[PDB]
Amino acid sequence: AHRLIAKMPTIAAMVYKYSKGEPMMYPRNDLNYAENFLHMMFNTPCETKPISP
Amino acid sequence: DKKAQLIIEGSAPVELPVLSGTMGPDVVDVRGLTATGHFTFDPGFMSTASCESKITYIDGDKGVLLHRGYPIEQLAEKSDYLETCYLLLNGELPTAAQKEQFVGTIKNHTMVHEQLKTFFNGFRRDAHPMAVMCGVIGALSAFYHDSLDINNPKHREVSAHRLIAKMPTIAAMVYKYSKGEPMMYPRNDLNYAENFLHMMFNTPETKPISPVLAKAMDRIFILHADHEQNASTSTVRLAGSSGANPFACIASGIAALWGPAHGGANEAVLRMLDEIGDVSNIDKFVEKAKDKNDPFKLMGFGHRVYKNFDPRAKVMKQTCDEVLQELGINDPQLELAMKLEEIARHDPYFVERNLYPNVDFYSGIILKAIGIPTSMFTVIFALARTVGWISHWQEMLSGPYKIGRPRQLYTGHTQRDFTALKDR
Amino acid sequence: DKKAQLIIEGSAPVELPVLSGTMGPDVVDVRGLTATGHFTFDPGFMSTASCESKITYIDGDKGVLLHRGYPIEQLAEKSDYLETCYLLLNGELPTAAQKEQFVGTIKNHTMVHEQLKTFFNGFRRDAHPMAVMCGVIGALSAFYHDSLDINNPKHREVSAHRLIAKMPTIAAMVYKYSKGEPMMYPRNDLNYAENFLHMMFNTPCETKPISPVLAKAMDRIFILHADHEQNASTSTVRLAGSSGANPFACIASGIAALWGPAHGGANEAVLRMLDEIGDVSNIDKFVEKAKDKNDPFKLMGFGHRVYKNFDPRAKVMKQTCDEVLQELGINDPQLELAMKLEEIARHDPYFVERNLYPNVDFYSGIILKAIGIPTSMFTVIFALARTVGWISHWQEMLSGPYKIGRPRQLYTGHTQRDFTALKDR
Repeated sequence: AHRLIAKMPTIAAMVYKYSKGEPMMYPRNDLNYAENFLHMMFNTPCETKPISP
Repeated sequence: DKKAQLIIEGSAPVELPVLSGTMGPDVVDVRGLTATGHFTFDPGFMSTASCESKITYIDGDKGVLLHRGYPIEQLAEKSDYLETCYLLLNGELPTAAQKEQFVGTIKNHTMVHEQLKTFFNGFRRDAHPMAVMCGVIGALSAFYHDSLDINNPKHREVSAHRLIAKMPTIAAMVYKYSKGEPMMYPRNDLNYAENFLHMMFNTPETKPISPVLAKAMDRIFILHADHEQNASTSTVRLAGSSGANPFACIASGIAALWGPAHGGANEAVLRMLDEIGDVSNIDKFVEKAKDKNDPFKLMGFGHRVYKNFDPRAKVMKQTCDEVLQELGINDPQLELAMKLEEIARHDPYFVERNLYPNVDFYSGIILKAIGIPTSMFTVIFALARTVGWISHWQEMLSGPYKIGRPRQLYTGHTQRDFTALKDR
Repeated sequence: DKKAQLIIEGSAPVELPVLSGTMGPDVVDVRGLTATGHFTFDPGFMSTASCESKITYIDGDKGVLLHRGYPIEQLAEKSDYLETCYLLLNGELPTAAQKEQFVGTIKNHTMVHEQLKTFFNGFRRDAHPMAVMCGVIGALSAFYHDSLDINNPKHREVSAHRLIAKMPTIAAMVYKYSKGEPMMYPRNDLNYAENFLHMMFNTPCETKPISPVLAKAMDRIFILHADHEQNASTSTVRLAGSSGANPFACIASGIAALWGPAHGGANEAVLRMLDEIGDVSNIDKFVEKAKDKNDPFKLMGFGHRVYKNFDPRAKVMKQTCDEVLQELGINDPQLELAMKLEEIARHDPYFVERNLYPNVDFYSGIILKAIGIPTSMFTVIFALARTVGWISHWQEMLSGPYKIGRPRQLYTGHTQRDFTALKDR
């Protein structure tokens, strides 16, 4: 259950980043669940800017 | 207004309309010739005007090169590469608003589609950078083609932006690949030149870029932005006239530029310095050059167009001296080069022959000094010229063009029947 | 022998040497113009002769197209593609010995370097075949460059062979890739055309034999597209090559140019016409729709801008089409439609009098479709055939004394003006 709840966001992000043809992003332990998701979704290794609360 | 009578001696006289321009020479309209049953003969098109243009004007005798009316030396001294890009594309210099928006868009398109990474894996790491470029950006066609309406100016505009933005990223990938180092991504907090140098030399330690080197690079880009009609530029136009995809046309341009005759001066001047080897035997090779009988001649001295002086030369000298001020001329080949320069400038033979150290000599030295290998020199050229090519393509298409079928002079055999295997 | 006086009105008269050729019109040497401070003006170079050539001669008015003196119809009727390749490259037809050796070499170079397979994986499978070709053979440069001495005729020769041999294999790989099928290798026991069709349609699942009718039809299609004098693509190859550029790169430039709808999209156009018709039932509808001057609809693949009266290739192409459809048996309603449209066009007074005859492009489009090639590939087949022409024209100019082409322009832009700084705008 933990594995699923934890990985699903990372995978969902990978799908989006893949469709776009952008490089896939890794998670960050210093961001909460929602923040992390949005980071993995829209941020890049180009510029890692902070997420709107 | 004016007319020109052509009397062929065999045929009757024909009226050819002579057209003038904003500046430069007048031109004689020869489109009527095929009607009278003749062609003009022009190996290399050296006396034939392909088109109307209002992008870049050149007058070698006077030492004049100007983009949209602005002299190259002024742009190089004052503006930056992206401002010059805007000028070449849009026809006037930008406002702060126009500039902001343009730079923004260019920064938006800088990242390259991850699929392309696997493309490079189809090359040998020792493969020629220009071959890699020719292939890679030739393949970009496949990625930006389905939407692309060649006749829609919005599509032309976005295609130009895409090219200007991606070319540095790709050029960097070529270098990083040849080295066997991991390929670097762009950074929105760095300017064009800075970004290029970052992608080139930094790794996943990310140390800051020298403003001196960055500025020098930017100037090099400005000074190679466009150079009127030439092998590559005209190849882009000729290919493009069929209604061909822009990226493909640029790939044609790179193929043409790769040719040693078109873009290998930077390499040539370095091979000269290799041939010299040591400072100790500079005089030896100076006399060897001066010897009419000896195939040796100095490279990067004088110019076939800008006979008296190249307006870019001064600015390039400044930049070279400024770069070597920071780096220190550690290399003995660089030391050799600056001595050769000293000699050439303060020597009566070279002075009287108008054999001044040119843009290619200085730029070769700079690029080498700041760490670019000779193999890449032509890729840096291509990088800078891209904006010129696409600007000329944009102009051609924005006007009312025509496919473009060059004629020939037939000197082969007369019509003959098929000689059976027995006769041969 | 002859001279031509050019009077500019603004300037004093100038003497231009008028040069003649083995056949065709005379030419007026304008290289002296830049000395007098003028240029010629020629959008599209339609009245400007780029060079001397002895490869292909054309006279549209007379319906004449001949390679090395040999008419296209004779070559198409008698010789094969590789014999025609030898002709275009070497200047005369081969002996049995010369032929044997040439075919042998071509068969030696047919296999492609395994590294290139991974190149295709950098494309989308739905990507345009011509884009893929432009990229792939553009990358070949990297593989055959280090040895390659552009000035050495042996290197030129082997480069030409490599190209003529590999292009089919590559073209096949493009198709097999788009489909998502496994890419096929060549076979030394099959002739050029046979081999191509094998690589195209056969699988490692079942390697069944190739129709001699289809193979022969394909071969003739190749012959009839081998070279066509100076044109967008051919001249692009020459212009690029003039800088001393790698041959493979120059061919890549040619493919880029040919891709242009204007240069090489007639085969596609004629098919789009048949799509627009749709059914046989409404042929008459679209016939009148075409005849309507006011209506943007016009028939595609009928008549020709050069070969106004007749195309010498048309007859042989008709023969080939009828022969192919004899074997396959017009299963497709679009093919049925096409042959009816042909019947009409030929036996109709309007089209007869307008010289709107079914042309090489119409017939070849139908054939290629009938034998299974998708419309996307049509231009790749063109490129395949033309490769030999391009490299022959490249070989010719390089073998001659050449000067880096640097055309001129007519400046109609701003006049010298100072740089206004960013804060003054």
